[PDB]
Amino acid sequence: ADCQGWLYKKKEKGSFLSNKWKKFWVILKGSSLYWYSNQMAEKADGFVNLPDFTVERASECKKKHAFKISHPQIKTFYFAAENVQEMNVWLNKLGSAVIHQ
Repeated sequence: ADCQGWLYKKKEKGSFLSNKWKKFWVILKGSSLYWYSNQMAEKADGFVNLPDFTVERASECKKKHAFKISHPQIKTFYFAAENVQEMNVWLNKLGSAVIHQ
């Protein structure tokens, strides 16, 4: 794995003003991102292939330390870390993972 850690994920269609987000164990491997219910689950709850996604800070969310990943044919996802240091690692690693030949 290129990165792993706990992240909150905003419910689909949920208000930017809500702080009720579910916490997942998240793994980045190459250009794919996976979210699991906990650290022992064999099968993830979801995944996305990152080529051509954009990655940005999301200060429009009330939840602190939030960021946005988006693609026009797939989906827009909002995640948040517990603190700025962890957020910065994710921004570092995801920005590399969306680039391709």
